[PDB]
Amino acid sequence: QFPPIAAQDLPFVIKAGYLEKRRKDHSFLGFEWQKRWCALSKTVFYYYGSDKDKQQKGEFAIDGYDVRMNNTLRKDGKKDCCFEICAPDKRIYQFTAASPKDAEEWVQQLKFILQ
Repeated sequence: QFPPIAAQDLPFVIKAGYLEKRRKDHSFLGFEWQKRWCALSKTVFYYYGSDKDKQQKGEFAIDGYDVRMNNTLRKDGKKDCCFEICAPDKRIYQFTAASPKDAEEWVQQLKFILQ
């Protein structure tokens, strides 16, 4: 979780790439979907503006969370790229990747670690 680290300074990145991350709530001029540089650092999921920011917009431990494809999070044709990191008591994080294969790789990689 908390200490401000730089994207390029993160330890053991298991996977990283751009994703669109869904906004928390509803009044969002232009967009509910925002391009973020995301990285899995060990068991913490970090997300940034760009792959060279010196500070995360936020982060979260993946402890207790499950992860699945969810093709309801959009109405457009990009729905096939959508996945989420979710749990009954936790903040749900939702994303769209670049292609179904990429969403599946992210989910596959987050899962191989949820073991």
